[PDB]
Amino acid sequence: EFQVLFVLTILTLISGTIFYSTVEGLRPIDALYFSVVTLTTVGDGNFSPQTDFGKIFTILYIFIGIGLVFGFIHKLAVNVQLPSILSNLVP
Amino acid sequence: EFQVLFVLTILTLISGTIFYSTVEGLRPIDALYFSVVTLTTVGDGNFSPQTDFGKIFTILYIFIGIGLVFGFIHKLAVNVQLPSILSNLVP
Amino acid sequence: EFQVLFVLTILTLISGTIFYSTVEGLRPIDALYFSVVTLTTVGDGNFSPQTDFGKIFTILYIFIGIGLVFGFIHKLAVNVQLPSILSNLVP
Amino acid sequence: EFQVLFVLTILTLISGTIFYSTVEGLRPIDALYFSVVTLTTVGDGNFSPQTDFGKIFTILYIFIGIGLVFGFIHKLAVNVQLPSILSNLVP
Ligand SMILES: [Cs+]
Ligand code: NA
Ligand code: NA
Repeated sequence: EFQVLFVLTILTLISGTIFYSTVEGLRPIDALYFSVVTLTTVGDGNFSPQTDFGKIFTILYIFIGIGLVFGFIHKLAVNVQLPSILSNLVP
Repeated sequence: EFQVLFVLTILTLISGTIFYSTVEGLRPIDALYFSVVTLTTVGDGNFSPQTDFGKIFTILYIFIGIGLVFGFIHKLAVNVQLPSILSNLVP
Repeated sequence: EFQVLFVLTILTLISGTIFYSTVEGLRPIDALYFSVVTLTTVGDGNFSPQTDFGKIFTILYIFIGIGLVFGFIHKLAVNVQLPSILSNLVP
Repeated sequence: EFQVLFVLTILTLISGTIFYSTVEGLRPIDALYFSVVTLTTVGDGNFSPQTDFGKIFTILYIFIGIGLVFGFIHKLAVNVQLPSILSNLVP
């Protein structure tokens, strides 16, 4: 479950990294950063796609990727960190 | 369900696209982009409504549209992509 | 329920409107706009508090107000718009 | 529960405050502010990490910290403010 969500999240971010570095001309690290803050809804106060292709892709990217990213964040906290933390709580 | 949420989401975005292009003078694609990043809470680091009418509308738009947009994103991931993905998981 | 959440949300936004217009010197409408986009997590790409008092207040404001605002948005969509929409669905 | 989530949230914010003030050179209050708006997804329309180290850390920080911060916000509203409010509702 967590493994699959992990892989799915990685593939989604790779796609965004490739798209923004190609179409919007961002350095790969910047394309990855933008992809991450966009899908987690944090957003960036500096960059917004400048091309119409970038704007359309971003719209579709958000709708398709938000659900996945938060499902992963969910399991990552309830199925990976909760126990690890809740474990020590045990005297 | 997904069909209705889809239509409802589309109508909400059309309303925002018309409003921002008219009152804030944005190009239609930019008005649609702003509407999408606003209702998904991603936000935009470049544009913020410049008119008081735009500010008031945006406030009301957020409160009324956020619930709908995320309900659609929810079903879109749990009722449309989960199975499609979870399907292959089956050897 | 919805009435109480409505009132509670209104009071929270009034407090933010008063604070930002006073300490950060924003026009009341701008203070209200900032309060709304902050608590809904949309954010603003133009304004960020400039004073340390404003930064500290915003931090506390977010933690205390986010829960309330989304609880209201929740009921507003499930207890006020869902039925109104789901009603017509009935032939 | 709320106590543990409180402590965990505090430690996470301390780590972000130390990181951004050191690597990105922000004043401690600004580093804390950025950490808070990033993990709550509000975001900042003015600052974005300028270093690659800052960008990578932020990506990891978001994925690991978002789950915790919202779990705390959740309990803080349902286990700390709901009753306090719901109490008076009682004639
Ligand atoms: Cs945001
Ligand atoms: Na958000
Ligand atoms: Na934002």
